[PDB]
Amino acid sequence: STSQVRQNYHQDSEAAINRQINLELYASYVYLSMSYYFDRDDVALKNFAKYFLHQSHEEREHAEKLMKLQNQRGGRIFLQDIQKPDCDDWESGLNAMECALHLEKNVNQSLLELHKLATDKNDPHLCDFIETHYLNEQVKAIKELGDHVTNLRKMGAPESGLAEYLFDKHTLG
Amino acid sequence: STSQVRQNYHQDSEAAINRQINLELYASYVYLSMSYYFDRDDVALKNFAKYFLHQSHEEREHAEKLMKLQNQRGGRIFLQDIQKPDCDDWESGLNAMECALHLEKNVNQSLLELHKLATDKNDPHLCDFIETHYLNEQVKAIKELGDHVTNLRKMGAPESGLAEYLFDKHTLG
Amino acid sequence: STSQVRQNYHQDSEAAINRQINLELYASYVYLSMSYYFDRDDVALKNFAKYFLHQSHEEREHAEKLMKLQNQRGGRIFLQDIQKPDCDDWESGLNAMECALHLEKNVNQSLLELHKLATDKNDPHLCDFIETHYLNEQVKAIKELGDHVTNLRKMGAPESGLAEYLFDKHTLG
Amino acid sequence: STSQVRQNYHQDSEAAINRQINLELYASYVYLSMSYYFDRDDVALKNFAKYFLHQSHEEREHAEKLMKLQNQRGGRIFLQDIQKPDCDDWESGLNAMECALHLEKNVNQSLLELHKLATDKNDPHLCDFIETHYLNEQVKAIKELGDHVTNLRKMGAPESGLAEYLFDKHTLG
Amino acid sequence: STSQVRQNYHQDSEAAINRQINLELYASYVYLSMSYYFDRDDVALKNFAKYFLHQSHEEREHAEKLMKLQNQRGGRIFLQDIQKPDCDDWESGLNAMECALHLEKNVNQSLLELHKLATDKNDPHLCDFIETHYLNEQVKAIKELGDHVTNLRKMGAPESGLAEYLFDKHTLG
Amino acid sequence: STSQVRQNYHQDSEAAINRQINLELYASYVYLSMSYYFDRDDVALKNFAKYFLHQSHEEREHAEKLMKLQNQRGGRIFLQDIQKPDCDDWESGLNAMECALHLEKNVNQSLLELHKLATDKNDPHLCDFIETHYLNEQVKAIKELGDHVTNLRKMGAPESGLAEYLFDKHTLG
Ligand SMILES: [Mg+2]
Ligand SMILES: [Mg+2]
Ligand code: NA
Ligand code: NA
Ligand code: NA
Ligand code: NA
Ligand code: NA
Ligand code: NA
Repeated sequence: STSQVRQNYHQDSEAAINRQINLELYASYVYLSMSYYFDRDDVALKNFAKYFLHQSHEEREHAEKLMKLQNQRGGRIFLQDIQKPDCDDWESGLNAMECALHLEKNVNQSLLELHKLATDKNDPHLCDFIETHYLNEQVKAIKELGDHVTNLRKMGAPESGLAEYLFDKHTLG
Repeated sequence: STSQVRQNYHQDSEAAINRQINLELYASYVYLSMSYYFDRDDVALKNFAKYFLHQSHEEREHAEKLMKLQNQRGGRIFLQDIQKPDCDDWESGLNAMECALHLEKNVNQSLLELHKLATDKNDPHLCDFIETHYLNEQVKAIKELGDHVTNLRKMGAPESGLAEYLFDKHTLG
Repeated sequence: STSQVRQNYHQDSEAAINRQINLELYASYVYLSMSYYFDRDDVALKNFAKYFLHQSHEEREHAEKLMKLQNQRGGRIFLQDIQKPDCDDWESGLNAMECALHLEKNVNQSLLELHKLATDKNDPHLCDFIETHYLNEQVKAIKELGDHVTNLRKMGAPESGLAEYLFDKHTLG
Repeated sequence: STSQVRQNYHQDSEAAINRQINLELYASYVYLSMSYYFDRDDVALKNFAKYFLHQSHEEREHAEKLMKLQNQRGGRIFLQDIQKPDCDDWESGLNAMECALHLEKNVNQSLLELHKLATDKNDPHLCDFIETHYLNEQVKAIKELGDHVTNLRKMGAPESGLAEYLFDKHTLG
Repeated sequence: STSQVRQNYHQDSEAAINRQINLELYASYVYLSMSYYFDRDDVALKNFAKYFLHQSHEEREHAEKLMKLQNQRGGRIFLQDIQKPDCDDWESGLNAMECALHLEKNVNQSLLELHKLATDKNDPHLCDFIETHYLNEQVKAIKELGDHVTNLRKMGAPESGLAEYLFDKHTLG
Repeated sequence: STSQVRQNYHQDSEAAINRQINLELYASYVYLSMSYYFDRDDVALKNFAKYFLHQSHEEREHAEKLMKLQNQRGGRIFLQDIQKPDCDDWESGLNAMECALHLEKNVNQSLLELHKLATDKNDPHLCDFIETHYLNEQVKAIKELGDHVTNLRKMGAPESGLAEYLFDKHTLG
């Protein structure tokens, strides 16, 4: 039953990787929803839409890299349903950025727990995989989203549609 | 409540588009599963894996184009859960190709029903959208998959692992 | 007696590095033997030979990088005899690939023990050296060898000399 | 009070980063002093001066990267006075190189303690930041300085002004 | 005791140069603090940050040129502690620009006193050094900062976060 | 049992080739030891290290060419243990060069005996292989090492660390 390549790869780590794959696919779907919200004719913030579509594709890439990891270690991928995002209508550029920040922090928390598990199972390859490919990416993403939220708020979002317009132009464009 | 851009776009068409979006996202996820099945160390068919990953990304592109359509017409996207694929283990190159063929034919059937609905609602824009972007693509995909299945079977798949090996090299590589 | 550069470098880590150097040199020599086995006129698999010669040189590079590490930390290299490989005749492409897989897993196990020792001695530089330069390399090498073994077996190696011939051409060539 | 981006970043780590920033700025200032010592008309070792000025600028870069880290994690930078270096007159090329070696080892010790703290607080992002950007840099710097000191001593520094002259020309030039 | 190169270089001028070196290093450190204030996630004015970092590096260059002068004339550099800046939190883009203006005017006043001293000691080389490299630079810097402050105030800084946002984009970007 | 390609290739020649392969691998390992001796922080002669590493790789190439010969003639390679070098610490640039000279002369003596054996067995292919690829190489290597030893001695090695320093720079650099 054991893969010929498997070495020092605990069942708990394999299961946690499968959960992280699902979470990354979920994040990609959340960002897809946000993108096309901003593509609505009654929202019409093209650069918000582009920003979130880029994030969606990046999240898909993260999921695929985890799947590649799983196969590299000799674990077996078990996919689950990708739940629909919590919202259909993201209300505003600022609200979407705040939800993105919350999402990225949740993903980061899951990654930190994954690292803790790897450490407990003395899986240095897994630990360094997470460190190299995920944790700094997450820190950067959180910092960027926080900067965006700060700017929107200082500009007067979401009540100032001019605020969101100019942010779309000058920051995201 | 009605979008300022909406014109000659029936509620039934909007709902059918939302269903097609979900179906395309589902197909993308199926192909993703197949790709990483072939990436397993105990399967190890790199070009099968590449082929199905390409298909996965293409299906995502199809879904996004439908979302763009929905917004263009002034309908509203409502996302649903993306169900996990029917299999974790796709058994063989031939079996995966046959399942892909079945999937593509199901997608085609859904597209044909969408066209029929558009026609019944006298929505020529929608009809020609489907015709231009989807129906021929589907016909081509089905023909290609049928050709692949035919070749694998004639070569002796799935019992001839040499068969699948050489198909991976010479057709998909 | 203590090197002017030495800092946070335990005697046990220094000794373990010397053992790893010997192991890497041993692996290089094993791969050299395999390469020239496939260079025999009665075996005559040029691409197997090339593959294993490449691996031999890579293993030498790994050993030299460990020697460089040893000097960087202010430890002292102590070389030992390089034992001859366990076989003169590697029997088949498949058998050689399986022995290579076993060898790479043994090297990986030694690296994991080295990492555990470094961690126990709170030597983060050493830990990250191992993580960055060795562990992922090992995981990749094991995955690649497992893929090769899987393909050869599915093709019908080692009884199908046609199998090995075509693998030599299409995978290793 | 808590930054919107802050996650898994302990107050003790934040304080330790602020201390490391100060230490890096101090090291930059030490190297600046050494550089301009060698720029004196009665010392006149241009390549020593260039070497230490380069080191000064590199140390400033290290400090700024730590400040960037601090902001990325949502900690707050608190700057302190930069103490003047211990010497105005560095006596000789050899003496300056030895003091540089001592300084680099002190910086390394502080980094190791920072890593230990990060580990104790289960801050893998911080650990890997230190590992990736600082620890190997330090090991290299210490090895290089030790090599320089060894060469100067073997050449006959500091009594052989010819020794320092030729080292300036051939190693540092 | 007297340097072989020293000619027409009064002890008072040497001491005043040492004081100016310290002041330039202090200004560099002030600008560094301001830069990383604007790098905070809750401030998030990237172009303010870049502007002040550039100023910090320029101030370092000014200090190093004074050190070079000191050695050229045969004076001896005596470094002092670099005091921490007066603020940790610079409150706003406008407030930081006003503090920068005040700082630059203080530096200018010190330079003017240095010139007066040089003149009194009949040190035309020193006078022209100051004139050529420092005084016009200061005048320009003060004029630029005054222009910035004027614009921010007219735009509605610091209460209009939109004001600072657009200034960051259009003037400093 | 006899290889299909074997012609005019005596068992004694085959055995002597296997011994020469081992000797070449041994020489490679000796040079590797010397290289990393000079890489020590307390020796720190980078160009000595580079010179000996180059020699190590060249010796490995010689061994591989002999293995290729063995297979070309239809003999069978039998590898033996590679003994560790006689020294861990090579004491000085001059001492290492003298040991290298002794080693190269021993290798040359073995080659001359190999040629004599080939001649006695009327194996002109083997004789000319040795002549073309090995004997002149050896003569050159011995002459070069003798020149190096002569220069070091005249310069005052090994007591003059300046001597070795300048030789490292000007001859080996
Ligand atoms: Mg074929
Ligand atoms: Mg790491
Ligand atoms: Na992600
Ligand atoms: Na499709
Ligand atoms: Na290795
Ligand atoms: Na540093
Ligand atoms: Na200045
Ligand atoms: Na040789």
